Amino acid sequence: LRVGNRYRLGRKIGSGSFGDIYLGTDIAAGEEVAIKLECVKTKHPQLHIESKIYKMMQGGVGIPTIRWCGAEGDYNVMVMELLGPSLEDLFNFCSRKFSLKTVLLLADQMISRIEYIHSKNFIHRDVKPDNFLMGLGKKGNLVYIIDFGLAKKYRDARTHQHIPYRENKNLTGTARYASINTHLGIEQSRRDDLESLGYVLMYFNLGSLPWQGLKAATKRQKYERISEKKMSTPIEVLCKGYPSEFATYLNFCRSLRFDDKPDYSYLRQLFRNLFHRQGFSYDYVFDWNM
Ligand SMILES: Nc1ncnc2c1ncn2[C@@H]1O[C@H](COP(=O)(O)OP(=O)(O)O)[C@@H](O)[C@H]1O
Repeated sequence: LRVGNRYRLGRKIGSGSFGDIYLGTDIAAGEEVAIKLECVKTKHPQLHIESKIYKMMQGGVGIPTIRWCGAEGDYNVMVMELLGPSLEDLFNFCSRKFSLKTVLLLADQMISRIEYIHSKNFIHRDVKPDNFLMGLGKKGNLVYIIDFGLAKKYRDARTHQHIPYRENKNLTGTARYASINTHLGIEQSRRDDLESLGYVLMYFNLGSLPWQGLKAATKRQKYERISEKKMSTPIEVLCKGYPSEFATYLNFCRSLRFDDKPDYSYLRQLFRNLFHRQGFSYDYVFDWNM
């Protein structure tokens, strides 16, 4: 089962919004890798675009290394540093219950990953548990961020001139975690990644969100029902029963102006001071490590 003379494939290990991911062997390097394949018959080619964004992100903490991109047989190919399980996988393994300590350990790192992407001029646009993966081996305690398939530039690399406040008619990424600005058809900016992470954190605390599992016939009526339930659930109701920092977080992100540089440090501190007041330490002992 070959991809040229370069890689052998072992098995399929995931399928994201486009293409498929295989665990494979990098023959030259003698190491396992994650190989993403997009069929060259695609009339909506995305992999090359995603590969360039991953190239631009290289070097950051918790960004997987891109090994090789090209075309082999019937596929466009992107080969990446192989990572461990996703937070969605780990959360389901933990029966959808994380300890406050694990939620805060994860928050600290997730905020930094998002910050890093923003430092490189992009909005992620698909912040969700499936898009954060733990490292392998000695890097088992480091949270990585993946899926740059929806990532879009928000400022000029030279000047830092922010994109104009403008409409965006698509609900692009996952509706469960989308920002209210996004539901209102406004272009996503740095605030919106952070608000989405707020919903991810509350999802980790609750096991599910109140707008999750609403049935509808059209895919646009499902989005409309999520949008309504999200807009009708105040942050204070959503976060009832958990430390106030979760609400403060969400309120801070909803209060950001479109072009505001978020105070990521403040947001990490909110959760860090909570974490220390609870008597935890940043030892990277997660719930799945016990
Ligand atoms: N580098 C990787 N190592 C291990 N698993 C991965 C890796 N990249 C993706 N996966 C798995 O495949 C799923 C889909 O990946 P995808 O959304 O297409 O990621 P990307 O676009 O970054 O390749 C992910 O949720 C994850 O479980």
